[PDB]
Amino acid sequence: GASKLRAVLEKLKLSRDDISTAAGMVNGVVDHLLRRLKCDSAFRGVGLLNTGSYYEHVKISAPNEFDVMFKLEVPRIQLEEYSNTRAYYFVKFKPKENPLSQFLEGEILSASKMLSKFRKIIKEEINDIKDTDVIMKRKRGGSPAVTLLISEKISVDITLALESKSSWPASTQEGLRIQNWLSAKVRKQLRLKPFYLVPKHAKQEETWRLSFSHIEKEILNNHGKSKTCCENKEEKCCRKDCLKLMKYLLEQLKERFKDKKHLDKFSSYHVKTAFFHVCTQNPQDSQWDRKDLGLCFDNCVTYFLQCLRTEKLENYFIPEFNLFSSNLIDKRSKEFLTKQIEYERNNEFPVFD
DNA sequence: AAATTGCCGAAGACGA
DNA sequence: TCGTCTTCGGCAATT
Ligand SMILES: [Zn+2]
Repeated sequence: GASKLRAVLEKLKLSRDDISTAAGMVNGVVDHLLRRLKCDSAFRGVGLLNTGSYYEHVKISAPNEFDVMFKLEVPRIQLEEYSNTRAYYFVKFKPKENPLSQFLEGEILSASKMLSKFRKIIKEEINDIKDTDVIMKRKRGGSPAVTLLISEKISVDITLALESKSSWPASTQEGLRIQNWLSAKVRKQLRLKPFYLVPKHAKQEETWRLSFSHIEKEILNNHGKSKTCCENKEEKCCRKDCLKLMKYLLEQLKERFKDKKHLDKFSSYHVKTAFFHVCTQNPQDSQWDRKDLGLCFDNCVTYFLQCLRTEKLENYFIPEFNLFSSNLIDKRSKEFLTKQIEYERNNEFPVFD
């Protein structure tokens, strides 16, 4: 119900004072790390790309989780697709002229060699600061590479990335289906921007996975079919509101069933990816009228349920990369989430209060 | 030679 | 329903 849902969105609004505090802590530590990394021959060309919910303005409840990408401008990359996985590649170069040659294993760029020096440099620099601790972010395949905890309150996931300015790989050719929503001219402009490669095992070599975090952020902050969508109060859509509610639904279910582990692998990236597909299905701003919040939220819920039931959630940029494949998420986990979402919807989402 | 810096203003919280 | 205030993405000017 649009009124229950509005009340939920109000309780989810971030406090401006907390934003100021958290951003001050995060920026101070991040600036410290970039300064250090720029002094190193290997990470000379590093730069900051802020990613994810906080910088997309769909962070809910508290600004206590930040995603950060340290991207390296590298000479022209030559990619070799790993197996036929569409998203995972070996990185080669087209060595005297490049500072990453210390990480070559033959012609192949070693993600783990690069990750190891990156983590070592950050871990040493984090001891040089106070109220900040490193954790080597589990496996994660390598991305994020490290997780910082600042004064036991704010988490910073740091991802190492390579920036390529070459044309996007062929597996993206049919992705980013925004032509009838954001326009063909905007799709052409986005695909002229760089793409990123982050260190990531495929189910286990020296592979990198394609990343488009910067495009996802650009779409979210310029998200209407109308150029003026959300710029003035009389043209406010409920797109970001629906994404926030989807994220809260998943977060609340993962907390509710934290002792059962079925929901551990579902992520905000899944919810955001599904949301972009609903945007492609509903391209007009009038299909996201603020008066229709309950209806629009239900489109998001329904599409997400169809993804779970069919075990199919395409990466928005790489359509043959299935985020919900059996290899990645057990059927029983998808089944359990379906059951709980259907229950919640049938009972006016008790998990929201 | 090329990485750093300061400024702009849109986005979004918030109080009258 | 407004003005106000703070943060962040981009880049010319700076160094
Ligand atoms: Zn809008």
